[PDB]
Amino acid sequence: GSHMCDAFVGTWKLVSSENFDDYMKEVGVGFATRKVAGMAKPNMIISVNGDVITIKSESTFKNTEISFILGQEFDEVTADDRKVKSTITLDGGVLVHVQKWDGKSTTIKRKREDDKLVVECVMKGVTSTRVYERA
Ligand SMILES: O=C(Nc1ccc(Cl)cc1C(F)(F)F)NC1(C(=O)O)CCCC1
Repeated sequence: GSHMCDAFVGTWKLVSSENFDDYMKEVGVGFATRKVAGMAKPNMIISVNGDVITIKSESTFKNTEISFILGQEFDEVTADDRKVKSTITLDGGVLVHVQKWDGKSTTIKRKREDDKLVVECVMKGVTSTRVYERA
């Protein structure tokens, strides 16, 4: 029957972005990569098979895919090519994704808010909000 992650499953398209350039700066992304990545209107496809959650992010810039089990650390290569150690957990009904590399850490939270899937990206002082709607 039902599971807490059911509300995230689906195909989602980016419909707004706030402070993403400043967040990518903080994470270490170069000028050319930020300008190009900033144009992207990614889709995000979330699916579940048993305990394995798969998230694809796809755009003209790059396609990425992660598959994971809640709470189990995994190796991820991000869109900007950081090789990170990632752990995704559910905090109530919020998917909390922590990426660690070179002694730095960034937290990405995915939540449902009305008909949207809201993505909050935090690195040190720096917060970006990316809003997706069903495709
Ligand atoms: O890969 C993503 N973003 C991104 C894009 C391009 C570059 Cl160069 C760097 C990144 C980041 F820094 F997030 F890895 N995914 C998100 C998005 O909304 O677009 C942001 C976090 C989870 C969804």
